Formats: sequence, C-alpha cells, structure tokens
Amino acid sequence: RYEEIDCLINDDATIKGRREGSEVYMPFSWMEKYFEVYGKVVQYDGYDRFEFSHSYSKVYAQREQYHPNGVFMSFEGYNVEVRDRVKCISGVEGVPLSTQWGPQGYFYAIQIAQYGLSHYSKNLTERPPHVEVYDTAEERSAWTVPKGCSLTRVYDKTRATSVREFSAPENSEGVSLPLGNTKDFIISFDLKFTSNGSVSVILETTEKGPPFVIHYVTTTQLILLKDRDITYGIGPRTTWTTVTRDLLTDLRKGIGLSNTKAVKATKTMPRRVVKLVVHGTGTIDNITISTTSHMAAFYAASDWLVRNQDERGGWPIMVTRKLGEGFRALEPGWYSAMAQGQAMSTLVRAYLMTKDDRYLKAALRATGPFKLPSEQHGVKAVFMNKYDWYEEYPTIPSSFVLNGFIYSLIGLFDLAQTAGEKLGRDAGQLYSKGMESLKVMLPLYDTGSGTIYDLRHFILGTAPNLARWDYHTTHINQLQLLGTIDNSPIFRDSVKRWKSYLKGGRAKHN
Amino acid sequence: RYEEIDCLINDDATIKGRREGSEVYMPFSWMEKYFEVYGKVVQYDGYDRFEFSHSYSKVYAQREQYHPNGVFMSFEGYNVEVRDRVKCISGVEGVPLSTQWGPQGYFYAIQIAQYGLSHYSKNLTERPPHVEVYDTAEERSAWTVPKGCSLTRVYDKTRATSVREFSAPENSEGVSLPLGNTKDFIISFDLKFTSNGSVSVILETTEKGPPFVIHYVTTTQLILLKDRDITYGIGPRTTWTTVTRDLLTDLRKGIGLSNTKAVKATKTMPRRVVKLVVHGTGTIDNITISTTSHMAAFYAASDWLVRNQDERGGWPIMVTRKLGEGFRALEPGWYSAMAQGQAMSTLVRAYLMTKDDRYLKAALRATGPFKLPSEQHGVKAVFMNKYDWYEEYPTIPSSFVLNGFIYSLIGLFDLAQTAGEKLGRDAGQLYSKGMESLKVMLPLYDTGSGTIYDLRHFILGTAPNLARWDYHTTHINQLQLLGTIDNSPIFRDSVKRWKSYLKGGRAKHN
Repeated sequence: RYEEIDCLINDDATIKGRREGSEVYMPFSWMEKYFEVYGKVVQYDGYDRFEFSHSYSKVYAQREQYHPNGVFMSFEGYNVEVRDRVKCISGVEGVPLSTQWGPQGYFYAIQIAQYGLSHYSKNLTERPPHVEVYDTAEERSAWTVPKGCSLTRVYDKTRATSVREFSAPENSEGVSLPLGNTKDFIISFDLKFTSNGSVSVILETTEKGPPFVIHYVTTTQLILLKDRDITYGIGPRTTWTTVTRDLLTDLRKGIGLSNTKAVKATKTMPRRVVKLVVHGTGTIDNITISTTSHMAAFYAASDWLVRNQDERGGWPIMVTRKLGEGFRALEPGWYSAMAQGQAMSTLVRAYLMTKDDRYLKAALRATGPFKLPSEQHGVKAVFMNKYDWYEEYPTIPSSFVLNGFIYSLIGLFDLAQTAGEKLGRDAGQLYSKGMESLKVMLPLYDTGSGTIYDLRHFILGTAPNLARWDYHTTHINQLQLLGTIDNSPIFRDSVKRWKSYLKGGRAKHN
Repeated sequence: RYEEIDCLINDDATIKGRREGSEVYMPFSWMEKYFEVYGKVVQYDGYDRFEFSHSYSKVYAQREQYHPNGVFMSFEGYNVEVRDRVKCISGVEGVPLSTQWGPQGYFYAIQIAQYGLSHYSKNLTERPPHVEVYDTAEERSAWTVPKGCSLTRVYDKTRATSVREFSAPENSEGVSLPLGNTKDFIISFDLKFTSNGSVSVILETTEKGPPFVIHYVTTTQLILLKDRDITYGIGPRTTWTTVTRDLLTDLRKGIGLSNTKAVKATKTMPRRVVKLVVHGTGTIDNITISTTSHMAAFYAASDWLVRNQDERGGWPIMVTRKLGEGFRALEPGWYSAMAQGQAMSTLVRAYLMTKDDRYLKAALRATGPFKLPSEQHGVKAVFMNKYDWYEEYPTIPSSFVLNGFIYSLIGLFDLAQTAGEKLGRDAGQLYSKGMESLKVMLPLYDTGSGTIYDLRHFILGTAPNLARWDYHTTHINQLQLLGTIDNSPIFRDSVKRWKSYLKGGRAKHN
C-alpha cells in the first residue's frame, strides 16, 4: 500500500510524494535542485544502488609535511591544459595561452605557473613513462624519400652522434619516417631548420575517415584549423632545440578551435601516431614518443616566467578585469598576488633543481608588488586599517579573495625558505605578516556550512559570494598544507570543521 | 513496480529508498534529521497532505510605519509569561520573576519590560475583553457568612460608593461570594486589609477531583504548592490597591512548581471560577472577572522599572552569567543594552500615556550605561577600533550579539523621538552612531542561508554561533521595523534576502 501523497513545499508549490504508513518518501528530482545536492544510480552485479552526495570534489590526502622542492599541494591531480580556458599550448613558447577574459588570447602567468607546478608534481608521483626512440639502427634507411628529396646521415661537429639532414620542397610530399605508436602521444624531436619548413605528424583518431595531420611550421602563427589539418607555428627554429608536443592536447585544441572564450569539447581521441613528415631543409635527431614528458613542460613554464617578468618584478595582466558590481574595473597592467606567488613557487622549484641563479633572482624580484598598495601598481590591501592582505585582484575597493591570498603566502614561504636568512628576509617578513592576518580573518569566510570566496558582502554591503564546492575543497587543501608548516590550532580546527561540511555537517545553532 | 533501493549517503551509511523507473524517492525520516527540516501529515476531507517546511516561526506582517506610542514590533503575538523561564508572576510586584540562569529566582528587567510591551501591544490589537462585575445590586446579600463572621455594606469617606467590610477568623470558613465564570479568568478586586488575611479563589479545572484553590495571602512569600492549594504572597495590602491576577497563569505556575530552572508543563486548564473567599478583617470592592487585563500588566511593568532603576540609570543583573568558552564570566551587577533599551521602550510608552514625568526621567537616565565601556560598569564595545556597539552581554572579550543591540537602538529611538530636541539629544546621538555601526556590520551576520547570533567566531577564532530560526525571524522583524524609520537600502535589501532563507533560498555561489 504505497500510496501517492501530495507534498506542499513551504506553502508554495506541490509535488508528488509517496506514503507507506507513517513514512513519507520524497522524489530526488525535486530534492536535487531544492537542496542543491547530488545523486547517481550506480550498477552492481544484479542490482543498482543510489549514491547520494552533499557535495562534489574531494580533499587531497597529504602524505608528508609540505616542502618547497616537493609536490605543490594537490597539483599532482590537477590537469591545467585540458580546461577550456586554455586556447592551446603555444608552439613558440610551449606554454598555455588563455582566453578566459578576452577571446583575443593572452599569456596569463597563473595558468603558465600552474601548468609548470602540476607537471612538476606529476613527475614526482607517476610511474615512469614508456619511451620509444625511432630511427636508431645501423646504416642506413627507415625514411621514405620521394623523388627530388633527400635524407642523409650526416655529422654535426657540435654534436656527439650523427643526425639526419633533410631536403624536401614545400610542394613535394616531404621525407617521412614511420612511427606507429598506438599507446603514447607525447612526441619530441631535436630540430634545426636552414629554411622555412614544417614537421608534420599524421594522427589516426576515433573520428572515422582520414587521419588528422598536425603541422608544426616555421612561422609565428598561433593555431589554425582547416578540415583535418591543424597548424601550430613553432617559430624559425634556426638553432638546435628540442621540440616536445602533447599530441592529445594539440589535436583536441585544434578540433575545438573557437572564436569564443571557450574551446569546444570533443570526444575525439588519438589512436595511432602514424608517421612524421618533414618539408624544407635542415637537420633532425632523437625522434621519440613518450607516455608523458612532465619536466619539459615544467621548464617551459619556468623559463617563460623568467623571460616575461617586468622591471617592477611583476607579471602584468594586460586585459581589463571587472570583478563585479561595486568594484572599479582593473585597467590592463594590473598585478595579482596569486600570479606572483605561484610564479615564486615555480621558480623556487626550478632554482632548487638546477642551481641556476636566474631562477632565484626572478623569484626574489617577484616580491616587488607585495610592498605597494593596490592603487599604486601594487597588490597590498589593508583590512580595516589593521591587517595586511595580498590581493588576487587588487581592486578598488579591496576584495579579499581567500584562495589567491593563501597561494601568495605559499609562494612567499617557498621563497623565504629557499633564499635563506639574508636574501629571503623580505619574503619571510611578508609571509609572517600575511599569516598573522590570515589567522585573524579566517572565521570571516566560514558560513557554518561552507565557505565564502571573498569579503564582497562586507566591503560592498551585499549578499555573500559563496564559494562553490571545488573552491571549498581548495580552501581545505590550502589550510591543511599550512597546517604542516605552522602548528597553530586554527588550521587543524578549521580543516576538521570545513571537512564535515562536505558531508552535510553544520556548525551548531543556538 | 516501486522497488526498494539502497541509498548510500556520503559513502558512509546506507538507508532504504524506493525506486520507480528513473525516479528515486528518499524517506523523510532520514531527511528531517539530515537536512534539519520540518514536515507534518495534515488531514483533509477524505485525504491527507504532507506539508514540508524549510524553517519554523514566521515574520511579522507590519501594517504601518513604526512609532513609539504604537505596538512594539511583533509583540502583539508574543506571550511572555507562558514561558518556562518565568517562575511566576509575583504577588507583591505583579511582574514576572525569572529562573533562567539561577533556580534561585530573580527579577530580570528584560522579562519585566517584555511583559509590559507585549501586553501594551495586545491592548492595541485585540477585541475588548468581556467584563463581569459581581456584588452590584440593591441591598443587601450574595455573600455567604458563616457563624462568627460578618459582611456589611459600609461607607468609606475617601470613596465614591459603598464597599464591603469583612470579618472572618483565620480558622473559620471565611465569607464567600459566588462568581461562576466559565469563560474568563482574569480576576481583579480593590482591597484594603486591617489585619493578616487572605483572598482565596476556588477554581474548577480539567483535572478530575476537587477544585484548585489559589490563596492570595498577606505575606511576602513568593509561591507555594501543597496538594490542590497554591499560595501567593501579595504583601500587607493595608492601603487601597487594585489586585489583578491572571488565574490561568497563576494556576499553571503553581501546578508546575519546580526546584529547577524550568517550570513543569501542564495541560491542566481552568474551567470555572467558582467563588471568592475572604479571611481576616478589612474592606473589598469592585470584584470583577475579565477576558484580559492588558494595561494593568503594562503599568505594573512600567512601575517596577521606575522603582528598581539604580543610581547609574541601570537595571543591574544580579546573577553571574557565563556566555560560553572564551568569554570571562560576568559578575553580578552587570548591565545589558537590551535591558536598558527595552525599559526605555516601556517607559516612553508609559510617559506618552500618562504625561507622568517620572517615566520620562527614568528613560532619560537609562542612557547612562551606553556611555561607558564594558569593563567600566558600562555596555559599550568597539568593533575593531572603529564602530561603537551596545552589548546585550558586556563581555570580555566583546560578544556583539545582534538582536540585543537592535533592541537597544529601538529603545534609543523611542526615547530620542519622545524627549524632543533638547532632552533627547543624547539618546538621538547614541542612536545615530549605533545605526552607523549596524549598517556597516550587518553583512557579518549573513551566512548566505541564515544568520549568525553573535560575532563569537571572529572574536574567539571558532565556529559560527548560528542563529536558530526563531532568532532569524526576530532579526528580520527588527530590520523591517528599522526599514520604516530609516530609508537606507540595506534594510529593505537584507530583509528580502533573509526572508528567502525561510523557504530554502540561498545567496548565489560562484
């Protein structure tokens, strides 16, 4: 005798429930939206279970105390390049290009840094990649050489082993080397062009029909799509470099090419790296395909940061940013505490890896914007005349975004610990001060059931800007990290309570 | 084909749900506790409905702009004396006595004031009471006069009409007057004793067996219970007074008499006021029974306030109060901004009714504690060195309870508006300043889904002390009141959003 029963919701709408004796059952289709909760029917052998969740995303399981040369917080599980705000990985720079606030496309230091840190972290946690090297057998030849082209083993005196000298007119089919990899999709080759040309990779995919071809060309063009040809300019390449490309990413970013702020999603996947094809004149060597190539990405990010830091020690964001109603628009050229800090964390790791002082010097200079107020090309805000804050968005009036601030602090900590007592005193001073403000202000972000993203409600006198669940777990990840390098009860206590919110826990009411 | 399905909740516990095709139904017995929501099965002609609610308690429907001589906020629907924190209504003082923080029993100005304001408000909104007058016919006699007693119509030269002179030994049955009221339970009589004695009221109730008897005796005893005899001392009564007693309250407070902080609940109700019985010598007149007697209660509260105000203009709370972990205990003698303000609101109404300046003078003096910091026998706190606050609990460190602060402000407004430009300038100055702080600090109490009771989380660095729903609607009631006397957008905007929280509305997340 389950019977249908009408359910009046807050004296407004009516939904259809079920009743069995004294028990009333309410439909999840209503619950999902009403409570903003989550549910899935999951299959088992001969039965299904319904799996309910109060929240989404998960808190990172720390394995040890945080240290500057180790994994960066939870970034071992963070895929930066896959997101639709990354238009592509530049062929010239080898780092992500952003479209998040301009469809124009711009290099954004936060993305570039996070690209570095995530690959850095994954290098520490993953099994080693499988690696296949091609064209490495006794004389002579695996290459296909059409009429009018040439491919010769030659000796470059600046190098230890022979290389391959190629010649193929642009209108010819080019010289080609069979690859045939069906498992791994990170390609690298050492390259030196003596003319305009291209290295093309032929890629069979899950899309029925002809393969896709990705053309890496000697121009500064960013990205192009025409039918099944995707083009990336990689610059002149007239001195020896190692080119490393993630074909999975390069393929999908080409497929999803869009005039909008977001790359179109695709389910298309690569199935076989068929062969490589070269047009022009020059030399090539060490043609390899690997499961992953994390450290190369890390160094590309680290080197981009060094080259693009300005005289003030900052990485200027050259797009206008309007944080919302009540906040003055930020004109191009603004700095971000988060950008500065994430860059420090990347550069410190690069320094510790190489002892190349250009990395340390860049990091030390990055402290510059932290010393100036927001209206003076800086990043410093003051909460109610007492507490220094390093702004993710240096707005007028101040905005006090939590996650970006803590990222700035982790950057300062990396730097202070690495530069040592004399050189790292400025960073260590900025850090200790920021940490004071953090410990004091942290309760202002706690709703009793989740967290708030910024202090917009108090600064503007408006509704709280509540943090979505993935920012909530980010907040937790950040505090548990800090909890390993600072023994204050507030970090362990906040983490414990903030974790309970993920399972529908709440602060007590009176 | 409704089938049972297991429901995994946050990867922890499993409950039994129901499934019909793609719809999953979850049991309210789990929902009620998990989401802390509310539900009732309500009967209709031939069917039941399940009525779901996100919250409890309701927001008061204002009918006009707030003014000092009108109803006090939502108090027309507030029953003060019925609560179990009120031990009884004193026979001597005619106002509530509290046991909330001491089972000892003490007079608490907040309760006394609210008793006054609620009865004041109900006088404005209710239909007039039915009123029955007894012993008012031509000579001579409705009285029963046992052997050895006397009851005579006599003339007191200080009074316009004859009174009844009584004489009955304490061990006699007393002289008695039939009443017989089955509908109304507020008894009053004019009284002057010339000896020790008592006026007893015989009350048939829903409890089977003999009637209860309430004895109003010429001692200072508070309240006693022995079998079906309840005793209240009303003092000597040796000069003419009007005694007014709510028999419903007097009965239940006697029945539920307890050595604890809380009066025991009872379902016992009065059914008939049978008769009145007098022992001793003296005179009595104007014996009446009414549905309600609101203004008498109002004046009893107003007069208590005048008599019990100290030299500093305050009503000292003479019990220790420990607000919670992190707050130093308050030693007896502390003041409350809420007590001060509620008293002003009562005294201003009394003044406006009577033009008796003793009421205005008391109110003006009540401003005293607002001018001193909490550690200096005052009520003033300062939020982060910038914002004056009037504390409900003047704790160390400061506590910043919202509802009590706003009550203090409504009191200051009543006073400022009533005392006029010269006399009311101090109150008007304290009010304007408090209102500045309120408008600025209000967002700190908004969780995005409810409100917070105080700022304990920020002052102590701990979990938010979330406001239960009835304090949430109190907050709303208070802001919509303020919204009628101050046109700032923040009041109308906060009210709108805070109201939506009652129906499961939430601030947007990012």
